[PDB]
Amino acid sequence: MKSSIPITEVLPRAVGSLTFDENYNLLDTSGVAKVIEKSPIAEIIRKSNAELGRLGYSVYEDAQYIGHAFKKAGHFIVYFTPKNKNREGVVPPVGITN
Repeated sequence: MKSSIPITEVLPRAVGSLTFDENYNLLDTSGVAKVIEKSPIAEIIRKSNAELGRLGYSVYEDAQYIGHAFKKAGHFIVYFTPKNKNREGVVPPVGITN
């Protein structure tokens, strides 16, 4: 029901974005991600690193916003969406894992 949603959708739908390093160190904080806490996100980023590839796995679900981790160019970025539940007529493929 959550689904790992592609960045092409999550990027524009996001209202906050956290740029982390591969050492799980916070580099940049933008958008609502500034008022959102970073406490448990690093641990979920690594977990999601194994889980996802180019899709956004929800790492931080709050009553206000929901953050999704993405594998970026040599870095990890978490895009926070305002519980975006509108216009979900797009399905993300489970992956070509064969």
